[PDB]
Amino acid sequence: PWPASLAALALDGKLRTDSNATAAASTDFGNITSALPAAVLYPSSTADLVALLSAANSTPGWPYTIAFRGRGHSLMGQAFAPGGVVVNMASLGDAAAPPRINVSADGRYVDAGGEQVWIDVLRASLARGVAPRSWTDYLYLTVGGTLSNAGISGQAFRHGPQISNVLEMDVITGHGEMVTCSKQLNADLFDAVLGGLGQFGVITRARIAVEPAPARARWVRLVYTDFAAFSADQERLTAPRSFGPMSYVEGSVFVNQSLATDLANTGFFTDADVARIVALAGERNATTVYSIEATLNYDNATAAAAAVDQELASVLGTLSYVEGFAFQRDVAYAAFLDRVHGEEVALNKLGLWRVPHPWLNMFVPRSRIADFDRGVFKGILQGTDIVGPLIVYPLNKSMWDDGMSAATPSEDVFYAVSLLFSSVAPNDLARLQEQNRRILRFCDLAGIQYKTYLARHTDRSDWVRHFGAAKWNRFVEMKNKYDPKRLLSPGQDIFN
Ligand SMILES: *[C]C1=C([C])[C]=C2N=[C@@]3(C(=[C])[C]/[C]=N/C4=C5[N][C]=NC5=N[C]=N4)C(=O)[N]C(=O)N=C3N([C][C]([O])[C]([O])[C]([O])[C]OP([O])(=O)OP([O])(=O)O[C][C]3O[C](N4[C]=NC5=C4N=[C]N=C5[N])[C]([O])[C]3[O])C2=[C]1
Ligand SMILES: *[C@@H]1O[C@H](CO)[C@@H](O[C@@H]2O[C@H](CO)[C@@H](O)[C@H](O)[C@H]2NC(C)=O)[C@H](O)[C@H]1NC(C)=O
Ligand SMILES: *[C@@H]1O[C@H](CO)[C@@H](O[C@H]2O[C@H](CO)[C@@H](O)[C@H](O)[C@H]2NC(C)=O)[C@H](O)[C@H]1NC(C)=O
Ligand SMILES: *[C@H]1O[C@H](CO)[C@@H](O[C@@H]2O[C@H](CO)[C@@H](O)[C@H](O)[C@H]2NC(C)=O)[C@H](O)[C@H]1NC(C)=O
Ligand SMILES: *[C@@H]1O[C@H](CO)[C@@H](O)[C@H](O)[C@H]1NC(C)=O
Ligand SMILES: *[C@H]1O[C@H](CO)[C@@H](O)[C@H](O)[C@H]1NC(C)=O
Repeated sequence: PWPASLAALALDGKLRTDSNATAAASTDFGNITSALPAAVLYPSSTADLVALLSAANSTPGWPYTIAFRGRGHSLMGQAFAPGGVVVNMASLGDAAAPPRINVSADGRYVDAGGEQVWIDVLRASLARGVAPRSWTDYLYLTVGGTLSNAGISGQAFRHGPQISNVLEMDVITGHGEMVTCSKQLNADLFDAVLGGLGQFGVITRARIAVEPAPARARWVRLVYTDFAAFSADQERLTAPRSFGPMSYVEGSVFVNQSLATDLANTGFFTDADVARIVALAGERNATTVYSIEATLNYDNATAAAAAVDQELASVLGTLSYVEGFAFQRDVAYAAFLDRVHGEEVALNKLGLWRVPHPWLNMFVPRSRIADFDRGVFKGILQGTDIVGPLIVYPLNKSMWDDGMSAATPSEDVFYAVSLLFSSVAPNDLARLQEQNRRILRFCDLAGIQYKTYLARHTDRSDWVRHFGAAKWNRFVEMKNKYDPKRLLSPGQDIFN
């Protein structure tokens, strides 16, 4: 038997079983794994989500796992529901009204539906002169999706990840109950869901912190051939003072074998800049080149320009990049934030965007980053042609709430390391997959206490080590409380 509300969804054509629907929700950005669901839900309101979850919660023996598809940027099927039901979250925002993004009257925050993509949260905020403080490198991701992970970019060192910039949320648990939570209300759910990997319920609304919107961003890249100087400078720029003046700080690694090509593909350096950097590497006999990427946000004041120059000159004076290797660009704030969109459009036309992405994302404690550099950037990765950015930058643990579900190293400073490999060449995917296991194996043998991010483990003992035994027990407790049937986001392979 079907509950009245569940059957109603079928009549209205919200529950689709046709191969067209199920196929679209069977693949993700990773383009490595795939799994067909039994059906796809195209909800028009949060009421439809309650109906589905209430049904599953009340129906004994309910055999349908449920996942919430934001924009499917998952890499290894985290948004699939094998033989289950996939919720097409975007459907919540098709109705021209009411709005799914509402900037508060006082301009202190912005309410956004869990299905909304950050690029739109940004446009709706800028219209009101404000903007979120913490981002992801790419804006075409959903609010609920990044919040289910962490959401990190070059601003996290001073504002923490996106999960540290949420005032409250509306969540529908695995029991089908609508609950509003925050640090002062149903905190248990609030903490569990943030970085919760969609295991406790679906986020329908998230209240995101905002700050006055800067007009422009002075964007710079500094070049190094010495990793010690590179990492020391990133740490200096992101160290607590209160923080330095930089609004964003990330870094990049360029292996020698594909140096000229990777520098050109940054979309930042001119061919003249590239030639100078390639010559520098040859002079130093470097097998790797490093670049710090940073910005300084500022407004359209009359003195702003001159002030930014002074501020930058001052900051750069405290650094140790190679003399004369500082490169600047000045752009509108929104242009900087949406910089990766340009990369997608480009690569997609060449058929180089929708290809396998055996990405490796991890947090490495500061005390072992130099060892990681030697073993990976100067070791394992040498002798290969790399297409895709190799991003590395420090984060401050003080901005992360360990009470939340996100797991991080124990050190005060740890690095986000994102090796965004693209299997652009033919079946070059097997090589890349084996290479990532080799990197992980190298870290295990060297005793590096890293934490994987954006990855799902197919073995229980691995998830326990990921969270940590005590934190794991907590995760399980919260699981037996909000989704005892183990139906939500089975693609994480945690309880499924
Ligand atoms: C695809 C992608 C891209 C493209 C990007 C990104 N980004 C990031 C990273 C990793 C990095 C990268 N970078 C880059 C760069 N730079 C320069 N250049 C370049 N290129 C490229 N790239 C950032 O930045 N950061 C971070 O943190 N991250 C990221 N990412 C990742 C993301 O975030 C993820 O994927 C998430 O997931 C989100 O997404 P979405 O789509 O939204 O979602 P999905 O997949 O669909 O799903 C997931 C999960 O969750 C859950 N859910 C959803 N929704 C919801 C939920 N729950 C609850 N509630 C709600 N609402 C599901 O179920 C699953 O499980 C990237 C990517
Ligand atoms: C320039 O750098 C290269 C690579 O870092 C150096 O070549 C390595 O030299 C060591 C010691 O002789 C060998 O064990 C490696 O096998 C060499 N690299 C490879 C794999 O080709 C080179 O010595 C440096 N130039 C000098 C002499 O200063
Ligand atoms: C960096 O990579 C290049 C390959 O792009 C290496 O190749 C250079 O040296 C080779 C050995 O003598 C020559 O056969 C190549 O023609 C020459 N190519 C270049 C860069 O012009 C280079 O040796 C590598 N350097 C290091 C430090 O490993
Ligand atoms: C942001 O504010 C708008 C305006 O109040 C909200 O719109 C209401 O949405 C509910 C259901 O979500 C409807 O029942 C009301 O009729 C809507 N109000 C109007 C225009 O009559 C919206 O839900 C809020 N969303 C956010 C960003 O949290
Ligand atoms: C990978 O993407 C290609 C191109 O869109 C598609 O034909 C193929 O089915 C995808 N494979 C997986 C595992 O999703
Ligand atoms: C400041 O002026 C610039 C250039 O005219 C414009 O792009 C920007 O949006 C303005 N900022 C404000 C006050 O919205």
